[PDB]
Amino acid sequence: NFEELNSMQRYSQFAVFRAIPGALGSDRAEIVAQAQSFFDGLETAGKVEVRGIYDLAGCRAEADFMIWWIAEEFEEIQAAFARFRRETVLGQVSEVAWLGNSLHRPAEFNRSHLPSFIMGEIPGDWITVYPFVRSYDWYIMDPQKRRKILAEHGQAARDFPDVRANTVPAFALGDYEWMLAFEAPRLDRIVDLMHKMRYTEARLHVREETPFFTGRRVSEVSELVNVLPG
Amino acid sequence: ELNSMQRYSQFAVFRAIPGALGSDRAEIVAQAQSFFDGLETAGKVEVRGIYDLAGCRAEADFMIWWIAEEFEEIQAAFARFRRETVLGQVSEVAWLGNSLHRPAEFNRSHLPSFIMGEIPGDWITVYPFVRSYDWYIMDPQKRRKILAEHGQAARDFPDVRANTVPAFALGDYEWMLAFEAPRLDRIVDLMHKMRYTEARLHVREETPFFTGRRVSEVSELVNVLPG
Amino acid sequence: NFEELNSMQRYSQFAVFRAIPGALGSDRAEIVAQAQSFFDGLETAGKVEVRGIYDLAGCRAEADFMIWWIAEEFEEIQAAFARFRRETVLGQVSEVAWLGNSLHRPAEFNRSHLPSFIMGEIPGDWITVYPFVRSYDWYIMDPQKRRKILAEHGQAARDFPDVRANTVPAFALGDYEWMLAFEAPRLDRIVDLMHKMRYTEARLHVREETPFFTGRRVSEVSELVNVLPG
Amino acid sequence: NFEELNSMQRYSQFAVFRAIPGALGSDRAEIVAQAQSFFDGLETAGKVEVRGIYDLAGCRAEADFMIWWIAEEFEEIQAAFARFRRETVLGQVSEVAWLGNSLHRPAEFNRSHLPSFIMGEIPGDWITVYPFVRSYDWYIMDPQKRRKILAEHGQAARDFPDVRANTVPAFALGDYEWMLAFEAPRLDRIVDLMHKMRYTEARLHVREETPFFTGRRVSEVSELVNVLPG
Amino acid sequence: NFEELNSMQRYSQFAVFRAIPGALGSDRAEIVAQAQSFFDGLETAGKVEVRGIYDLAGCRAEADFMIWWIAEEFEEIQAAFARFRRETVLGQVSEVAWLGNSLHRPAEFNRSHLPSFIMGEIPGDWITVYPFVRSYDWYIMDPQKRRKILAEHGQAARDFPDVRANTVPAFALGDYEWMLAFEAPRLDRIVDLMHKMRYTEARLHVREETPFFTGRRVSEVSELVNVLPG
Ligand code: FEC
Ligand code: FEC
Ligand code: FEC
Ligand code: FEC
Ligand code: FEC
Repeated sequence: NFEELNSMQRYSQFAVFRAIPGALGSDRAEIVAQAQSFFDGLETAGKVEVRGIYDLAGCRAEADFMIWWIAEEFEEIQAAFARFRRETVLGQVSEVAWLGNSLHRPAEFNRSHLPSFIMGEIPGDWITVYPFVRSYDWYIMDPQKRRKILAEHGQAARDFPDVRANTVPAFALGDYEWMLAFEAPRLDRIVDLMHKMRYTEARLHVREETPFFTGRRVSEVSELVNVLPG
Repeated sequence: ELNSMQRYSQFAVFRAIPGALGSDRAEIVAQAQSFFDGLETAGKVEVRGIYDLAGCRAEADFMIWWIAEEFEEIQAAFARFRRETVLGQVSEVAWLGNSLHRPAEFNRSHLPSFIMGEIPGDWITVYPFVRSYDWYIMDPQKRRKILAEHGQAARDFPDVRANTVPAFALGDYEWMLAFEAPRLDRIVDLMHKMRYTEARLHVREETPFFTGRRVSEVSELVNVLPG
Repeated sequence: NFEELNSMQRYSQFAVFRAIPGALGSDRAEIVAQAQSFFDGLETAGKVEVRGIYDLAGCRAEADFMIWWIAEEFEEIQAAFARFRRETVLGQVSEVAWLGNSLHRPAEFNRSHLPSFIMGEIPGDWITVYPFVRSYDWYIMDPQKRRKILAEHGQAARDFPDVRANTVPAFALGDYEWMLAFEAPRLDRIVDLMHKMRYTEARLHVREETPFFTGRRVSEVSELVNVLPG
Repeated sequence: NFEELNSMQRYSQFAVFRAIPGALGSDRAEIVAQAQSFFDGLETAGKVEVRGIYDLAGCRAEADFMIWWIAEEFEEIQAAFARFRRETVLGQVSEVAWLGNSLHRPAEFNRSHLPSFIMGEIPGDWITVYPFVRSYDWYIMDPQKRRKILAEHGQAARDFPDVRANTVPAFALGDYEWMLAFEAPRLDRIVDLMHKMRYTEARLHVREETPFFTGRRVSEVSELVNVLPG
Repeated sequence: NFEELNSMQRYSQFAVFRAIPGALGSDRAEIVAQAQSFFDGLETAGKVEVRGIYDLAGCRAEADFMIWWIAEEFEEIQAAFARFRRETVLGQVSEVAWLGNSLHRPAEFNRSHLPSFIMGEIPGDWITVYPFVRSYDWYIMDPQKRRKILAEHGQAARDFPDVRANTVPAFALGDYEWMLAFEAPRLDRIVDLMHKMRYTEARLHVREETPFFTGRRVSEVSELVNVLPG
């Protein structure tokens, strides 16, 4: 129920990796098998929830893929992250490019606004993830003005019920105030959402929102491993 | 009327690794041409040009502009270029400029030169764009008037073809721009003249720029490189 | 005791390191032995006090661990820092990511505001460290007004007495004005403090506050070295 | 009026290079000879004119030397630049640090303002080169107001007839709007000119003007190559 | 007023280097003797005056030591800087991190304000060096208002006569407008001067003032060399 989801403690991490040319090679059948064994086991221990593994090929220089994983305790993401890097070839041959950490919290004025992953909704086939930093004046602004700006913001999104939002505090978990993730069945709906949301007063209260990471949720880690540069 | 076309457009900018190509490039070239010839036959990814960027900027050397109906088709081609060709193996990705063609806000005959199927220019400049935060909540007929005046400022440059394409959430930018022309100086002069527009008061970012010359085949580009 | 505490000379440095991929390897026993013998040697010399060694796993690309050490004279930190880099393999196989240097001073208006490390408090199990730079107008502002803004800033932290603050001048010891460290028993307390502190007039007088370094205090250097990426 | 000189087509490129420590060694006589041959070859083909080679030792980190060369067609500079890198050991043992490209055009108002290199003046013994970006409002501003401002700007340079300006459009040849190069017999004259030009209304209409490259024109390649780190 | 010291021509460079890990090793006595011979050779040549060599250990990532040297002609510094890098093993195993160049000039209003090094003062045991860039409106402000702001700025330092100032033009000698160095018997007085100088109206007319380089003047090259990482 809706207090329970608001009260829930869940850290969420987007871990973006870059491939190291030369490191992976071209014989990957066992690398694939080992990495799926690693995640299947994660799934079985029941502490870290891998919401998706995303192929970011062609999104940006210096990034190749992303793991989205979630846990009640940050220490459990730290452990999974450390093990991935140490106990799988995939993690050994990849560089950490960027880490987006966040912690679920009740929204300020609308307690029915909850991240897709907290709602337990099926993850979308396509995602864009990016951090966010608000104006300096945003939180100390008169609350009723912020409230109406956020209301208008939400109404501007109503044309996109198929795009699921995740707006999550990120204070002191890195350099940002929020971790944003939008999930959708087609990437053009994510592009068009971002374009439409420019038409809102809330854009007057924005300081940072890059880097973006956009890509395709793989059905299984084979699809990712097999595309990476060797 | 309504040109249907959904198209994604990517500018993939690569940096040559000094000392990686060396002097025996003929197998590298032949392998690279076979990759590109193979893309043409599959018929999903159209390569509008390969560009020599030599001398434009440090840390960039060449650029691939290819276009497809689904972004996953460009991901596969881009991944395949880097994975299965030595040319892709001995280069570094410097920058990726991604976009998705959409209709213009006000004037529905404003269409990118590649969507129109027009001949690619001998010379190209490519760069990203981010408007000021106040731009899209501006009164709509004001923004319409500004964009129309901005368009008029280019009438002396019919030989420069424009490509202004949404890039929201495909990277760090809002628009992907490419101007194609038969001579580089027409591009320099167009950008200079377009500064004399009210639209310039509503800009936040427009770098990095990539400017260079369209080559006829891979051989022409690869023989230029420092390797 | 507040006058002696306010008049004391103490430099504080946060030395943030990253591990060089491929440098540590599997045989790490001499490295740990040599490492703790370095830190034991520091404690017996009695000059440089290690408040904590912290594992920053999961926090950000390009940083893996942090040392927090304190000394009456900066040249003693210089000597300890250089010795770590020069005479330990752990320091030899690590890259310096960032240094946050500071010198304790009395606060401007409230002289009972003192860093936890100066108060001799037990360090917290979790930490976040970040530099701070005020707006150009902050110091030349009317003192009554800056004083009232700072008192409201302090009151906004009223529900986080378990989060211990260290706000320490950093002028001319790097690119910053202040070095901040917040110490707590659980990470979520740190995140929520930062979130609530956004609702303050002080936020209209801020220029820079990144990068952030967040992680967990380890009980000894053994626990750190065996967690690091290989 | 200067109608022919205003109408000529000339691209101008500043190619800045960084020496790779350890790459040259100390047996440089043949590296020099090969480099001299390459510049000999460019004179002979008559398409690319080298106005100067500059020793930038001590100006800034990560640059060591610069070539200023000029051609009617950009592709002639492209070919010669690429050939320097690909077909001489000096270019092979150097990294490109930064490129500043430009294309001469008539001035907006004072058509007697023409680059030193376009006028055919002897190149100065000392040079400073930097790119330039005007404020967003500069070109859409009322022409009468921009004309007044540029008139005051030219007048502020009245005491420096010995410092020769090259103010050359750079739109779409890079990240900048103008390429600036100031040539003089003495470096102090350039420092003093730059200082004096801060006293102009035009400074209220500036957005970017770094990096700077300042250095000493050499007589021949041997003078530069013998300076470089081995 | 101080006409001859105000009239004289001196270029001043701060040359900051970072050690290259792995390069120096543990065999250093002959590296030191050679470097001392190179510095002896400079003093006997009588053109380049080394005011100090500074241990920067622990100040910031990617910097380790600094040379401060001074000469009537900038090509003399260029030659010494290049000879250091090319012909001493210490120069060869070091990377240039940052260069801060400047040219002495008379102050705008107070001709009794002169750099410590121009006045022939013994160098301080501790230094902080940093570049500076004023606001775009600073130089075109009414001169009587800028004069008053600078006089109040000077008065704010009245309590720190022990911290000696060098405020030197840097236009066209890099990316900045001024090169600042503050030298003192004690580091803590430098920190406190910087803090106190925030309480000035001049602070409303600042654009840039980083990177900072802070450290201790060594008596002998051996003192520096023996602390660097191997
Ligand atoms: C996209 C996008 C961005 C980033 C780009 C931009 O700046 O526009 C974006 C930015 C943010 C940011 C920060 C916050 C954090 C709160 C703050 O104080 O900023 C943030 C927070 C909220 N958003 Fe937001 N958003 N957002 C959607 C998409 C985007 N949103 C869609 C879609 C919906 C609608 C679907 C849903 O509610 O789940 C939606 C609604 C809300 C609500 C609920 C509003 C209401 O009361 O109606 C809250 C709270
Ligand atoms: C160059 C250049 C830039 C970037 C530099 C600058 O800011 O000046 C530049 C920037 C943009 C940007 C963003 C947009 C996207 C819409 C927005 O809301 O920004 C953007 C959009 C439009 N542009 Fe634009 N431009 N632009 C041309 C060149 C440049 N344009 C030339 C040439 C023509 C002439 C027509 C053609 O040949 O296609 C032209 C016309 C249009 C029209 C059609 C307007 C009309 O006539 O009603 C639309 C829509
Ligand atoms: C968190 C955080 C930041 C950075 C983020 C932000 O800007 O909100 C933050 C920023 C700063 C900065 C700079 C300064 C330095 C003085 C200045 O002129 O900025 C700075 C200085 C002070 N803080 Fe501060 N803080 N701060 C706390 C947490 C944060 N603080 C908590 C908790 C408490 C309460 C507990 C305690 O005093 O120990 C607290 C109180 C004070 C007091 C005492 C106030 C009083 O008289 O009531 C002074 C002085
Ligand atoms: C130095 C310096 C800078 C960069 C730093 C700053 O912004 O102060 C500097 C910046 C620029 C820039 C961009 C432009 C390009 C036009 C624009 O629209 O900005 C630019 C353009 C002009 N400048 Fe300029 N300058 N500048 C000189 C030095 C500097 N100038 C000296 C010397 C002379 C005088 C000698 C000569 O005519 O050749 C001089 C004169 C002119 C004239 C002719 C004006 C006149 O005399 O009526 C034009 C046009
Ligand atoms: C520290 C510090 C900074 C940088 C931080 C800040 O912005 O406060 C700092 C910044 C600058 C900068 C640029 C300039 C260059 C001129 C300009 O137009 O900015 C610059 C120039 C001057 N400073 Fe300055 N300073 N400064 C001192 C310390 C600092 N100063 C101390 C100490 C004294 C006093 C001792 C002395 O005269 O040498 C002192 C005084 C002067 C005078 C003499 C003023 C007078 O009484 O008429 C001039 C001229």
